[PDB]
Amino acid sequence: TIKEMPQPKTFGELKNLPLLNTDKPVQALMKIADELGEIFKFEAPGRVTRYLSSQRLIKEACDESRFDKNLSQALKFVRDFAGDGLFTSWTHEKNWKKAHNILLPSFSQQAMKGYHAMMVDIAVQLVQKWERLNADEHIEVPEDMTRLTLDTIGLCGFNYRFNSFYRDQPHPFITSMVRALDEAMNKLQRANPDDPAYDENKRQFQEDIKVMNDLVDKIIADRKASGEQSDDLLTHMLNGKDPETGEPLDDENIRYQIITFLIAGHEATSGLLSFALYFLVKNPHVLQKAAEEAARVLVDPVPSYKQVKQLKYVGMVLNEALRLWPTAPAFSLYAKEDTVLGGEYPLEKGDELMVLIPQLHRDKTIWGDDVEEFRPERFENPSAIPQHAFKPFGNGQRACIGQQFALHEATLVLGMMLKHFDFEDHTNYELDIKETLTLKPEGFVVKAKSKKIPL
Ligand code: HEM
Repeated sequence: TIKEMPQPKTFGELKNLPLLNTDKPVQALMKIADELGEIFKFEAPGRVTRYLSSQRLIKEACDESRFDKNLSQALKFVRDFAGDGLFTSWTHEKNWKKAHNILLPSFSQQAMKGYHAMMVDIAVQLVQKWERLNADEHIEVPEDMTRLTLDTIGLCGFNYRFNSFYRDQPHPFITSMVRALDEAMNKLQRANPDDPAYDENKRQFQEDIKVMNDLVDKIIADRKASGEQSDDLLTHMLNGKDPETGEPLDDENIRYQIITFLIAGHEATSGLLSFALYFLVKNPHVLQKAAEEAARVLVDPVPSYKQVKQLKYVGMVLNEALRLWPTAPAFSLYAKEDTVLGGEYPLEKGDELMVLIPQLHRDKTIWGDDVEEFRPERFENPSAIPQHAFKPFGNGQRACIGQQFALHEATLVLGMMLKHFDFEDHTNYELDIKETLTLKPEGFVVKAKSKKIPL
């Protein structure tokens, strides 16, 4: 029963483009998704995209023999500074498989034991910052969670300390980075390269890239000159060789990997932590369950790797937050060959499909009718969840390599926050989701009363 594909209103040669001409594109798309259903054709002047929203179709899109990772327009733009790092390479580019094969064992759950001490370091700095606040001062959740993630990836990545908790103005690198990312997203909604985009922006963009390249390159050069063997990712990349080709990574790719770990990892992981706290503070009974587990398990001044794995309920909290608002809301796919989706919608070779994750997670057919409710218990038995119903980390060989890293950190940090402080939503915050490459709660502020437990 092949059905015709819907489409929202168009604007001449500008097509549906104006439809997403807003500061909250993904959220608008979810709205359109509600109206048009599990699949719609979004057309732009010289680009076509089909957005999927149902587990029915998406489980078919996740068939790797039929569809493969497509570099969306945004990724192409991000490639200007992330080059051929894992995130912005095609599956068929030689450096994708090389870096993938080498980095894989370094991102396993087992490998987290080696990064744990470095994760604890930045975690304790966050707790102490909060411990030292004068009672009357509040906390800027997204802002602190961001400082937490940048520093953790910097330390675990290339053993470099950005020291974000010692300054107002971030390290110039981070500034150039957020700015480059910002610009990258701006080109996406550019009317044309001279509206607004002018030589001034392009100049700035090229300067930011220099700042990032200079720092990373130097660090890479120094490491191989000194010959230092730390437990960071840079060490693994300098001493690794692809089992297949027998080749090591080039210094430039290595640099791109490091930049990739930062741009791809920080915003999403900080967003995750913000939403989880948001939901916890809005659902007292859940917070009470989590705080008790945390106090019950984290019996030492500093969390051990083993202990973090015993925080079962906190894990459920993170997953449920990931269900409701996946911080990386979408990923693109293209058809390797002509085919039909759900035996209804015909697809041609190279057609792009954009998976709308937030909509996938709201599929009443899989999640029941209480999809908008925050209930961690629904992940009590993950094995009861259908395949391809929960995809916050992408699909297949192209899924987030930093998944275990993200979850281990988020679980460590949340556990420590719930153990040392009681949180107060003193302003009865109303959720405003800011969108960049990721999703994050804009302006979320809270107040934390310490339980005076030592670190
Ligand atoms: C909780 C936070 C995170 C979320 C929600 C998330 C989500 C995702 C998603 C959806 C993808 C696939 C994108 C696509 O198919 O186009 C992805 C890819 C990737 N992520 Fe994450 N991510 C998170 C944290 C991290 C962290 C901390 C790192 C860095 C260490 C990271 C590194 C990567 C890389 C390098 C890839 C590409 C892997 C490959 O294609 O070989 N992510 N992530």
